[PDB]
Parts: sequence; C-alpha cells; structure tokens
Amino acid sequence: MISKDEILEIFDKYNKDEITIATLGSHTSLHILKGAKLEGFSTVCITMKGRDVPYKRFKVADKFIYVDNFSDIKNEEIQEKLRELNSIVVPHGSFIAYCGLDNVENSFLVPMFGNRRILRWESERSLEGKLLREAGLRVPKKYESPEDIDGTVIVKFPGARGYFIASSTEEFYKKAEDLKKRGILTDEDIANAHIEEYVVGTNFCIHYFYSPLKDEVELLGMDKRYESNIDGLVRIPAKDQLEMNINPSYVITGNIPVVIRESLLPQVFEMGDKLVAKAKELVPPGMIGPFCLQSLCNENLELVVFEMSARVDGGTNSFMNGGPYSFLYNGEPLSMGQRIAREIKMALQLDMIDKIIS
Amino acid sequence: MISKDEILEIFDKYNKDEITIATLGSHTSLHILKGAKLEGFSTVCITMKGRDVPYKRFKVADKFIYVDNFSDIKNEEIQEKLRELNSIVVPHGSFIAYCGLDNVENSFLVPMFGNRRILRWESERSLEGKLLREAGLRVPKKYESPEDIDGTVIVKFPGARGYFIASSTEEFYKKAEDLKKRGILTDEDIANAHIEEYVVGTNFCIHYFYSPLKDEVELLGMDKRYESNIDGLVRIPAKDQLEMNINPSYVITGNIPVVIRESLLPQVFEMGDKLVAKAKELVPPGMIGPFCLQSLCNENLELVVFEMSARVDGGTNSFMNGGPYSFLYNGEPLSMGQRIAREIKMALQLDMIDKIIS
Amino acid sequence: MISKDEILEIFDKYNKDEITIATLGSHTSLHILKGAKLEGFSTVCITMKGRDVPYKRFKVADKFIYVDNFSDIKNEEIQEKLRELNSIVVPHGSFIAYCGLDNVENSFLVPMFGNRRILRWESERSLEGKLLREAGLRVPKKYESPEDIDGTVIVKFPGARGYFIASSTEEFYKKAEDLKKRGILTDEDIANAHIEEYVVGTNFCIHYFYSPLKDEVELLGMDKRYESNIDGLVRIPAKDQLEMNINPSYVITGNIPVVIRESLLPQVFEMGDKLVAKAKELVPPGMIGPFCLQSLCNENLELVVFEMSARVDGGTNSFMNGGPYSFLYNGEPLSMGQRIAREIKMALQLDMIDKIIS
Amino acid sequence: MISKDEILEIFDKYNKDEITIATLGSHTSLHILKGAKLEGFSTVCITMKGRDVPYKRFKVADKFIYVDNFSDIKNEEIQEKLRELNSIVVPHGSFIAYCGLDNVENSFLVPMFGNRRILRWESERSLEGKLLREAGLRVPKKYESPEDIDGTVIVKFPGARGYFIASSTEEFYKKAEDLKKRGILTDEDIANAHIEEYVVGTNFCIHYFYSPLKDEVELLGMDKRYESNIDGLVRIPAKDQLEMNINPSYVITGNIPVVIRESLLPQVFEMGDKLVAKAKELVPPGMIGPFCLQSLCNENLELVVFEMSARVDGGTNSFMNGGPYSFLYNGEPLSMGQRIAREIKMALQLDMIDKIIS
Ligand SMILES: Nc1ncnc2c1ncn2[C@@H]1O[C@H](COP(=O)(O)OP(=O)(O)CP(=O)(O)O)[C@@H](O)[C@H]1O
Ligand SMILES: Nc1ncnc2c1ncn2[C@@H]1O[C@H](COP(=O)(O)OP(=O)(O)CP(=O)(O)O)[C@@H](O)[C@H]1O
Ligand SMILES: Nc1ncnc2c1ncn2[C@@H]1O[C@H](COP(=O)(O)OP(=O)(O)CP(=O)(O)O)[C@@H](O)[C@H]1O
Ligand SMILES: Nc1ncnc2c1ncn2[C@@H]1O[C@H](COP(=O)(O)OP(=O)(O)CP(=O)(O)O)[C@@H](O)[C@H]1O
Ligand SMILES: NC(=O)c1ncn([C@@H]2O[C@H](COP(=O)(O)O)[C@@H](O)[C@H]2O)c1N
Ligand SMILES: NC(=O)c1ncn([C@@H]2O[C@H](COP(=O)(O)O)[C@@H](O)[C@H]2O)c1N
Ligand SMILES: NC(=O)c1ncn([C@@H]2O[C@H](COP(=O)(O)O)[C@@H](O)[C@H]2O)c1N
Ligand SMILES: NC(=O)c1ncn([C@@H]2O[C@H](COP(=O)(O)O)[C@@H](O)[C@H]2O)c1N
Ligand SMILES: [Cl-]
Ligand SMILES: [Cl-]
Ligand SMILES: [Cl-]
Ligand SMILES: [Cl-]
Ligand SMILES: [Cl-]
Ligand SMILES: [Cl-]
Ligand SMILES: [Cl-]
Ligand SMILES: [Cl-]
Repeated sequence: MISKDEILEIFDKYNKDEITIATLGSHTSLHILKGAKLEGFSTVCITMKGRDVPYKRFKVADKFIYVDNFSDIKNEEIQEKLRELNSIVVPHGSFIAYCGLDNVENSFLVPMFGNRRILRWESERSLEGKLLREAGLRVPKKYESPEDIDGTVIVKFPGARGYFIASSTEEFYKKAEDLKKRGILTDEDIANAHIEEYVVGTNFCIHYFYSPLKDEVELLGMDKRYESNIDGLVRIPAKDQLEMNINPSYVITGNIPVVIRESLLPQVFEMGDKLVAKAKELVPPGMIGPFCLQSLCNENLELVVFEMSARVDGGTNSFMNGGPYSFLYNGEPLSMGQRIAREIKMALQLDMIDKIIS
Repeated sequence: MISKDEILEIFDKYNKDEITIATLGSHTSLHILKGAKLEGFSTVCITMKGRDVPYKRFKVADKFIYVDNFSDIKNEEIQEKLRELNSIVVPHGSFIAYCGLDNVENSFLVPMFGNRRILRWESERSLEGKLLREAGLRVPKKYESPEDIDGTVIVKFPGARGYFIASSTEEFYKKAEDLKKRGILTDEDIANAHIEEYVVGTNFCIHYFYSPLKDEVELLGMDKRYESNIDGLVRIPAKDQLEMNINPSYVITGNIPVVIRESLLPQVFEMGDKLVAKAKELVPPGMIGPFCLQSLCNENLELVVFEMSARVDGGTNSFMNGGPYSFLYNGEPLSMGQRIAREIKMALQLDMIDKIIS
Repeated sequence: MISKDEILEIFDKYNKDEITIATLGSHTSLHILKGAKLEGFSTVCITMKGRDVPYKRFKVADKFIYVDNFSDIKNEEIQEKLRELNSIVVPHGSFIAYCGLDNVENSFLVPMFGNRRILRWESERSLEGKLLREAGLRVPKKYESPEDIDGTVIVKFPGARGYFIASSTEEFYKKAEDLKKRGILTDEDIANAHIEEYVVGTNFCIHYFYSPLKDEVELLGMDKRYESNIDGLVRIPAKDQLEMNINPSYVITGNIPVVIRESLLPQVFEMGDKLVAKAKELVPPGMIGPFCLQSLCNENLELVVFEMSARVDGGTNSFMNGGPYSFLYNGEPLSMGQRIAREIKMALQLDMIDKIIS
Repeated sequence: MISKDEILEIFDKYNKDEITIATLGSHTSLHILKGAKLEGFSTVCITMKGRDVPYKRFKVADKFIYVDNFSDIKNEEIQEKLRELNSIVVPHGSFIAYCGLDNVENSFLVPMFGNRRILRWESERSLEGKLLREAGLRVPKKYESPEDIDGTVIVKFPGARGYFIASSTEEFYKKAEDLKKRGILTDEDIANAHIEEYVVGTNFCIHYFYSPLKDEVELLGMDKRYESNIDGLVRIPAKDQLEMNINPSYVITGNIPVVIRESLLPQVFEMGDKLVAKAKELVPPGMIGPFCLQSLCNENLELVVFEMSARVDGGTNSFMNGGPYSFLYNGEPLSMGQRIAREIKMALQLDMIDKIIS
C-alpha cells in the first residue's frame, strides 16, 4: 500500500524546475494534456502503435512513451521513464483499468494527482453507496431480490451491455433467461444482479473540482451521456419498436453538453459540498481535484445520483474548449484538464504539493 | 402604474458615474452578472442564505443584498438599497415571479432594463396569442372544448406537471379523470384546460435581442428544452413504457444547445422582425432587449411558436460562454447577459438611456 | 468538363494581392464567410432579396452579389462578377444544388476550393458506396429487393420525407402502399426504393479536413442530426404514439454538438485516413479540404457510415464558434469555415494554390 | 566545414514528433524560448549556475542543460544531449561567441536554424562591407588613414570602449595617444584602427525576417541602442562636460522602442529586399530568418547602415511582447522569437525543413 512519504520522497528527488504532467493516451487525455500545455507544462503521453494518431495530430504531447500494450504501464520500466521525466501522473478511467487498480494502490511508484486511496471507493459499489448515503445524497432505491420488485427497476450485471428493465418479478426472470440463452449472462452474473429503482428524469453528469489549496468545491461543467444502443433504440417509432426483438444496451459512446435550470445550482453545490465533507472523514484527505456526480433529475426537481467518480470523468470531453460554467470564473475557455494543471502549477509555486499528490 | 417620468426622474438622481447592474440571483443571473462585469459594470445580486453559493463561487457579484425570502424583493427597503447603489435592474422569470408582476408594474420604483408594460403580455395567454397572431406568426391550432378534438392535442392546465396528450374526446376525459383521482388536477383546472394542436417537430427556443439604439433585431442563440419526466420517459423502450403506469410531465430542468439549418434563418429573422414591428404598435415602445420565440419545426420546415417571452429566457444559459451565432458579430464569447450590459453601456455613453429603461 | 489548366489560367489573370473568398449565402456560408474575414480575406456572398438579412445582420459579407433566384448563379453574368472580384468560390450543398452539379462540373468557370471532380462521387449512391466499400469502411447491409428483408431495414426513396422502416417483406408493401395512396410516393419511387440495414446506435457526423499542404487528415468536430418529424415523433410517449396515425420523416432541421468516447478516436482517424488514401486512387487528387462521415455507433463500438460528403457538411454550423476538437490545435475558437480560409491563405503565401483549387 | 547533408542526415534520425527548440540562455533567448512555447514547442535552454535565474523565474525553458562555463557548449557532450532531445538550435550573438565561430562552422553537429555559412559574413568587416556595398546599400565613407580625415569621423578598434571621435588628423593622434597612455589601446589596435564618416542622425536598428517558405522579407520591429557611457555623457550639460576629462564609450546596455516615419517604409523594405537578393548570390541560400540593419537616418531621410547582423539581433528584446509593426500581420503580440518558431513549425508541417536548417 503506497505510502505518502513513499511518494513525497520520490517527488523530492525530482527536478522541481522541470516538472511535467503525464497520463495514458485515452479516456480524457486530450484536455488533460492540452490543459497542461496551456498552463506551461511539458506533457508526457503513454501510448502505443495504432492508438497514437489522435495525440500526434492534435499536438498535445511533447514526449511519447510507447508501450506494446497498455497493460505494460504497470511495468517497473515505465514507472522509471516517468520518474526520470519528473512526471506527475494524472489518473483516469482507462489508466486505472489498464494499470490495474491493485497495481495502482501499491505497485505504481509515480507521484499521482489526487487521493490515491479513494480510487477504490469508486470501483466498489458497496463503498460508493456507503459514501453517497452517508454524505446524505439521494440515490435510487435498492432491491435485494427479484421478488422485491414493486415498480419499474433497472438491473445491472458486471458481465459482458449487461442491463435490462423490469416492472415485475415475473418479467425479471423472463428477461434474465432471454439474456442467458442468448449468451450474454451466466448464472453467476444473474446472482450478482444489482436491482434498483428506475429513475425517470433528465441526465446531468455534474463535473466538480475540489481545490485543497482553496478548500472550495467548484462547478466546472455538465454533460448528458450518449449511449448505444439505447439512444438509437428509443429513436425508433414505438410501432416499429414493437415489431422488433431488440434488447437495450447502455454502452457509453459519447457526450452532449447540457446546462441545468439555474435555481437548481444551490442543490448542485450542496451535493458536491456534502460529498466532500463526508469523504474527508471516510477517506482522508478526501476528494482531491475532479469528481463527478452522475445524476437524474426527477419531475420533483430532485437530483438522484446513480453513479459517481472520484477522478476525472469522460464527460469532461464535452467542454474541452471550455463550457458555460467554466467560463464564468475568468471568462476563459477552461477545460477540466486545464483546471487540474493549474492546481498543480499553483501547488508547486506555493510549495503545497503535499496537498494534491499521493 | 409606474410612469416613465416617474422612473427617468428617479434615474436622474442617480450618480451617472457609478451606475451598476442588478438582478435577483436566479433564472439567468449568472451571465446577466458576468456579462455586466465583462462590460465594466459593478454588479448587485439579490440573494438569500442557502441560495447564494453559486454567485459567491462563480464570483460574478460585487455586492450582495441578502433577503429573508425572495418575496421580500418587493419591499420598499430593498428598492432603496438598489436606488442608493445606482442600480439598473435586469428583470427575468424568477424576479417577476418572486416580486409579483403587479408589484413590478406599479410598486417597484427602480429603473429597469426593458419595456415594463410588456411584461404582462407574456404572462397572459390571451395577450400572447393576440400578439403572435397579429404579428402574423404560426401558432398551434386552438381547441375550444374537448368535443372539438379531431387529432392529437396537448392539454395545458395552470395547476400543479399539469399536462397530458389526447387523440380523442373520450381520451381527454379518461386522462383528466386519472389526473383528478390522482390528486393533480381539480375540476377548476379541468375547466381552465387549454387544448391545442400537438405539433410534431424539433424544438428551437430562439433568443433574439432588439436594440432600440440600433433599431435592429439580432439573433443571439438557440436551445432545446430538457424536460422531466418526459425526456426520461421517452428514453424507456416502448415495450417497457407499455408495462408502466406513468404520465408525462414537462418540468423544465435544463437546456441543450442547438443550431438551425441555415436556409431557415431568413424565416427566423422575419419572425423576430414581425414580432417587433407589431409589439411596437400594440405596446409602445415595443420589445426592448432580449426576447425568445419557443418554437417547433414541423416536417414542412415551418416554425410553430407555442410560447414566447418578452424578457430574457432561461435557455440563454446554454450559451453563457458564447454560442455559434453570438460569435459571428465580433468573434467573441458573447452571452445574452453581456449583450444586455453592452446596450446599457452604449445607452449611457450616448445619453439615450430613455430608449432602454422604464 | 472544366480542366485544371482552364482554371489555373483563369486564376493567373487574378490580382493575387486582392484575392477574395466567395460562396452562396446558405447552407454553411455564415462561418465560411466569418472564417474568411478572421483570416484577413474580403468576402463575397451571393444572395437575393428576402434571404439576405442573416448575412447583413451578422456582418460577414463585405460584398453582395444579388440574384433574382439562386438558380441564376450558373449564369455567365455572375461568373464574371466573381472573376472580377478575384473570388475563390467555396462550394457547399446549397451551391451545388442551385447551380446544378452538371453546370458545376463544366459550365462554372470560377476557381473553386476543393476537388471539383469528386463532387459527383457524393451525389451518386453507386459511387459513394464504391468509395466507402473500397476504402474499407463499415456500411449498412444493402438489400436488393423487399423479398430479401430478414431484419429491420430503413427504406429510402429519392422522391418528395421519403422514408419508412420495415421488419418484413409484408410490412414493406403495407407501408409503401400507405405512402402511395397518401400521395408521397409514385410507383417510380417505389421501384427506386433503396433498402438497407437499419443501424441502431448513436449518430456522429464527423467533420474532417484533409490538408494537401500538410498531407494530413484533421478532425475538426462532430454533430448529431436534429430531424423532423422523427425527433418530435419519438418524444411522444409510446402509448400516445400507438394512438396516432403518423409516419416518420427525416427532414434535417438542425444539429446538436456531441463528442465521442476518446478511445474511439483511433478508429475515427483511421476511417478518415482510409477514405482519403482510396479517394486519391479513385479520383485524383482525392479529397481536398472538408469532408464528413455520417455514422452510427452500434453497441459493439463500431462506427457504421450511412452517408458521406466530399465538401463541407451542414453540421459544421454546430461549431461556428469553435468546438472541443478544433480548440486543441491552437486553443482557438476555430470553425471549419476558418480552417478552409487558412488553407487558402497558406496556399497563396507558399505559392501552392494548385494543391487546393480546381 | 559542416555539410548540409551532414546536418539533414542527423535531423533524419530525429524523432519528428518530438522536435524541440534550443538555445543558449543569453542575448535574446527569453523570447526565442517564450516564442517557441507559444508555438507549441518544448524548449531547451543551455545555462549555468549563477546565470539561470531569469530563465527559471520567467518559466520559458522546459529542459535545462547546465554547463560549467558557456565555453563548454562546443563540447561533444552537449552536442549529444541536444541531438537526443531532437533540438533545433537557434543561434545568436552570445552563442556564436561562446561556442566559437569556427567551432560553429565545422565542429557543431546540431541542426541549426538559419544559414550556417553566412554567420561569418557578419563577423568580418570586409565581408559585411562587401555584402552591403554590393547589395547597393548606403554605408558611411571609409577612410584608409588618419591623414585622409577631412570631416568628423568615428574610429573603431577591436580591442578593449575602443572608440573616439575626431575632426582632424591631429586630433586623431591626440586621442589615440590619450587612450594608449591610459591603457585602453595598444599600438596594434591603433594600426587596426577603422576610420569612417561620423553619420549624424537618428538610430534605427531594423529587424527583418526572411521567410524562405514564403520567399518574403518581413519587417518585425525597430529599436534604438542605449549605450554607456555615451548616452549618460551627453545627458550632462555642455558647460559641465567641458569641465570633465571623460572619453565616450559605446557599450550596449539596452534598447528603446522606436517607429519610423511611415513614408520611409518603402526605403526600409527595399533595403531588406536588396540585402536578401544579393546574399542569395554571394552566400547560397542567402539570409534565412532574422537579420538586422543597424542604421542612422540623416537629415536627408537616407538610412545609412553602419552595421548588420545575419541572425537575431539583441534589439529584438525591445518587442518581446510584440511591437507596432509585428502587430499588423494578425493583430498579435508577436516577438521575433515567436516568428522564428513559427517558421520552424510550418517547415515541419510542410516537410520543407531543408529550407531553414543547416
Ligand atoms: N437508477 C437508474 N434509473 C434510470 N436509468 C439508469 C439508472 N442507473 C443507470 N441508468 C442508465 O444506465 C446507464 C449505465 O448506468 P451505470 O450505473 O452502469 O453507469 P456507469 O457509468 O457505471 C457504466 P460505464 O462505467 O460503463 O459508463 C446510465 O448512464 C444511465 O443512462
Ligand atoms: N403545441 C405543442 N405541441 C407539442 N409540444 C408542446 C406544445 N406546447 C408545449 N409543448 C411541450 O410542452 C412543454 C411545456 O410547454 P408550455 O407551453 O407549458 O411552455 P412554458 O415554457 O410556458 C412552461 P414553463 O414556463 O413552466 O417552462 C414545452 O416545452 C414543449 O416541450
Ligand atoms: N442505415 C440507417 N440506419 C438507421 N438510421 C438511418 C440509416 N440511414 C439513415 N438513417 C437516418 O435517416 C436520416 C436520413 O438519412 P439519409 O441517408 O437520407 O441521409 P442524407 O444526409 O443523405 C439526407 P439529407 O441530404 O436530406 O440530409 C439520417 O440522418 C439518419 O438519421
Ligand atoms: N558611422 C557612424 N556614425 C555615427 N555613429 C556611429 C557610427 N558607427 C557606429 N556609431 C555608434 O557607435 C556604436 C557602436 O558601433 P559599432 O559599429 O561598434 O556597432 P556594433 O553593434 O558592431 C558594437 P557591439 O557589437 O559591441 O554592439 C553604434 O551603436 C552607434 O551608436
Ligand atoms: N465519454 C465518457 O463518458 C466515457 N468514456 C469512458 N468512460 C468510462 O471509462 C472507462 C474506460 O474508458 P475506455 O473503455 O474508453 O478506455 C469506460 O469503461 C467507461 O466506464 C466514460 N464514462
Ligand atoms: N432553464 C430554463 O429554460 C428555465 N428556467 C426557468 N424557466 C422559467 O422561469 C420560471 C422561473 O424559474 P425558477 O422556477 O427556476 O425560479 C420557471 O417557471 C420557468 O417557466 C425556464 N424556462
Ligand atoms: N444543417 C444540416 O445538417 C444541413 N443543412 C442542409 N443540409 C443538406 O444540404 C442540402 C441543401 O441545404 P438547403 O436545403 O438548406 O439549402 C440539404 O438537402 C441537406 O441534404 C444539411 N445536411
Ligand atoms: N541588447 C543588444 O542590443 C545587444 N546585446 C548584446 N548584443 C551583441 O551581442 C554580443 C554578445 O552579447 P553578450 O555580451 O550580452 O553575451 C555583444 O557583444 C553585442 O555585440 C547586442 N547588440
Ligand atoms: Cl469530472
Ligand atoms: Cl469515466
Ligand atoms: Cl432570450
Ligand atoms: Cl424563462
Ligand atoms: Cl465537413
Ligand atoms: Cl450537407
Ligand atoms: Cl533581428
Ligand atoms: Cl546582436
């Protein structure tokens, strides 16, 4: 389990005049890297043949560390190149996945922006729910078993895409079976089934930034998810949908910008404030930098959080050129990637790097 | 009924070197206030405990006038603080509502950007329709009674959310009853029922600005509404929707940016030109500053206006950092809030304040 | 058939110090013209009474060539005004249509940005499919006859809006007949019927720019289409849709910005690279400047191209003030219109005009 | 004598995705490095303890190559670090001096922006005069010996500061002797004495840029020299100067911005055009990038060139934030350093690196 001192004392051997920002070339790296450049940093992008073109043509990376496959980023060899470049790593979804979250927590000896420990509170549904519940945030009702279904529910399986909607116990088994005989779910997944209230409302994935330097939760932007096949499915007229044998899937393919009704911003900020206050208690020092509440706004104007991330969320890509909210601070086209880099910049200049790395 | 002279002569006692822009902290105030700052104004934000965080963290307000509840903004005490700060008030939805439109028309003795009189032509469906019809704009067919229904209609009740769709007289009563026994509509609302043609098409809420200084209608931007539960409802596959007992509601929760097919801009501009030419005749001096046509584009490329506002519409929040249309004028990230402030700026500099306040 | 030399030698008689950019006032002209101005060009806009207001109020045109009807832009009289203004014409959908594609290929003697020959590879479904197939891009399955239908298909008629969805041979004829007796399709259209796999997924219209100066395919932005009545139709709850007798139409009314999942950008770039490499072989010099792949992302994260353009696509209007992708290059609000003008600028400065005009 | 192929083939082994700009930390490096960063390059600054603070605090250097003394920059060890960083070196006064011009011409195996050969045409008074005379530029009259003095002359010695003014042969020896007995000049310097017409007029050091990509001479800015003790000496009232025993020295200490009378710009441009046309003939490929004519404007509005440089002149420091002339191109705060970096940028993108390096 990587210690702080184990990290601070690695950063102490860094050339503090040549500190770079590094990340894996995927997920949200385009504005992580662009944002870094805009803040005056030189940037390092871990990449591989076949997947490096976007980073070359957008010209956001000063140095490339090529790997055979992204799984190699855990390798001690890459950790060394990174340390020799004085890189502070900015973590994201793809990086945690390809590196392996366990390798991240105790085998990845490179300074990393954010709270290293809290990355597993986002990966485990039990910890997430604990956090969200204890922070006092609205979540969907959970159902222990298919027999408890008394309304419309969504059912999630960590399997192969692993989703269906049900309005009764009977329907639950009809659909589970369908997906089983169709070769998408095994009985192991069917037992793992997570059943929750289906919330009917508008999607707001809210992107926050907690600055430990300023001790302030900031609102940076919002997106709604664009998912396949579901957003294609519901674009088929009902009469034709009824003639089809098609199951909804919810694969993230993209994002669409959205802004919320302004009278709801006090709720939005309170939600971020609460998450932050509680996460300080449960996982010190708490949330560091970017975090996302993925919510649904019901007809009673209550935001229900069905998901959260403890680092930068893919939806930040929707405002790489700045957004309506990020503009208000200083009238600039500020991305989340640039807001991260600036926190790193300040921290270095104020000699408070210990507030933002681990 | 607040006179012009009653207002001009209050503005004459203003320190013309220290003129501020004020508004209530809600609805569209973020870019009203940010836009003001960007134009060099000091800004005043009426706010209250529990609802002030967004305005503090986005740093758009130089001075805060705190109230116990937003209903107090009609109070003579707040009118005085505002007058002592040399504030020109920028009105919007939440402000007119919390102040009370009657208090606005004859009890609110603070200079106000726009045409004070015309604020009630947006609040009364009879005046709106009169205006839109007389301006020569396409509107949905109206139906006098449930018995006149010969197609799909939408039905609106000023009640508690108060909407349903019907394709027959019989269906109208089936649904009215459902909502009655469900405790959403009383027979008073059911009689008040407004029935109109359901227009099937794409939503464009078009944001215009009429400059009385330039005598020109400008196009600033467009959004589509993001409403709950309807936009959540239609995201459920048809087969599952049929298994649910759920009524559509249309609560505004947010906005999504959109641009229109360019060949349709002459229609768009003609619509704004017509609204303006007629409103000059019907309510002198007519439209002043921001106004919105909320339209649906049918398959015949005709924009049908189902609603309008005579001040700044919430949808302007979608381009607080500028939009595709607002950019064209000077290549700037121009919000509606900033366009309002600039009109105020010019007016002061050209000594033509009488063209924009009342 | 307009020769290159026939064009180069017309451009040689041009005052190379006074080169302007011209286009017809429609489709995408707002940012074509604005982009030109931003790059230092004087701009020419072909327009007509009743349709000139947007170009006057947005102030993007320095000179107006008025016509009686846009059909007159083929007239030798307009070709001369254009040549006397040293105009390089930027072609787009509306221009090719109003001028007539045949008049464009051999009767329009004005220098034109792009590959003149390739404009008809976008107009003919046989050439398009050839190109896309030979480039190795995923396309929807084609069906030779209604009898071959073994899934859900979409059916396209070049007629009056000319679309329907079918899941069986029987349904195909039920619907064809409906549209026939309804006066939308004649038996000539019904024979012309193009049947293809209905792809269920998320719409990404991807806007690329191939720079022959840099020999590089660039990603500029993405939109999703906003079509009527379909996007209005599917916003009606299923229960109400079933009570209606309504056919879906797919008239382009507007666009909504979207960004793609970042891990998919290597696929996105590969697709543009492949299209470009093949079009060089099939229609020398190949793609010049703006081109669009109109795709659907299925649940397997495969982009299926159902359409393409070989010039600037209307969807570029969604980022006239720049977009998340166009920002990354130099942190600027770069439109496609401005990217076109810059290529023209460079070409002139480097004396490589022969790489971009025809 | 470093060959082109010897350099091109070293640059061919460069990672063309990671090309940096390098220079020695002095002379004009601040805007060479800042300009590079602004164009998207990562920057390398050769520096040493005691002289690195300005480059650290202005944050213009991403990587530092420390040396013991600047004389070490000729060392094969530094040439290697530079080659491993894919650095293109931007040469300037201090760099040529500390490296040694002979080491530069045939011992410095790093790609270098500009025409390597022509660096010695600026170092030798005979070549300079040849060039300037053959280009057809006005220069001060030369005098072969003190006996030829028939007016006011300035006398230059390459010695220890080594200057005096004389109006007669007698005065020449009076002053030479004074400086000899004072320990500033030895008889070797006194024989080396260069005597030329003293031009009475206004100093314009004109900074040009020849773009081989565009084949165009550009005007970037102008400064006047600020020299000690002379500019301090002449600030003493005449009556007091006569009471002092003080000799004028002309040590460059700084620069002051100046703009020229606009009617003189055709002369200014013609001078740069002529220098460039001739230097192409005399030293192929001629002038590459920045060059300076150091001139005096006599009362007849004729610019007399008393000096020139074939690379970037220290006076460019006066417009590191852009100047009145550099602004006109694109309304940007363009330094010479940034104009150099942009030429490098373009060259790489257009695959024309062979036009700018040697
Ligand atoms: N309680 C709920 N009610 C209604 N819809 C829900 C829901 N929970 C999830 N969804 C829909 O299903 C999608 C997938 O939800 P999930 O909880 O799997 O998010 P996620 O972000 O963890 C999946 P991934 O990480 O693969 O993007 C959501 O984006 C949302 O559109
Ligand atoms: N004639 C019509 N046809 C189809 N849809 C309609 C319609 N009139 C309204 N709608 C839908 O119902 C929603 C509510 O319409 P309404 O006329 O109540 O607008 P509004 O702006 O006055 C309500 P609020 O002020 O609460 O936002 C609209 O945003 C639109 O989506
Ligand atoms: N294979 C397919 N599967 C699913 N939907 C499809 C499809 N092909 C087309 N569509 C839908 O139908 C619309 C019209 O498609 P079409 O192929 O006519 O594009 P287009 O751009 O040539 C028509 P226009 O030129 O008039 O805009 C598309 O925008 C898409 O929404
Ligand atoms: N012919 C002339 N008439 C009048 N003044 C002259 C002159 N030649 C030079 N000077 C003055 O003497 C100064 C030094 O001139 P010099 O010819 O040594 O330039 P330089 O740039 O080669 C010296 P350094 O390289 O040390 O700056 C000039 O900057 C100018 O002010
Ligand atoms: N664009 C997005 O919203 C997004 N993109 C990726 N992700 C999440 O990040 C994870 C890794 O992304 P990728 O599979 O593209 O490498 C995915 O499993 C997904 O949960 C997102 N939420
Ligand atoms: N974001 C919006 O479009 C929006 N936000 C608010 N409004 C209108 O302004 C009125 C007051 O807003 P609020 O209820 O958020 O204080 C609301 O009733 C609604 O009609 C909107 N149209
Ligand atoms: N906004 C758009 O996407 C768009 N606007 C126009 N078009 C295409 O250009 C053609 C010409 O446009 P217009 O009919 O607006 O003159 C249309 O038939 C359509 O295919 C588009 N794709
Ligand atoms: N600021 C200037 O004009 C300037 N600074 C330096 N130089 C020239 O560059 C040569 C090297 O500069 P330095 O001595 O500062 O290292 C000096 O001998 C001088 O001729 C200048 N012309
Ligand atoms: Cl985030
Ligand atoms: Cl994510
Ligand atoms: Cl508005
Ligand atoms: Cl509103
Ligand atoms: Cl395009
Ligand atoms: Cl198009
Ligand atoms: Cl120079
Ligand atoms: Cl110099």
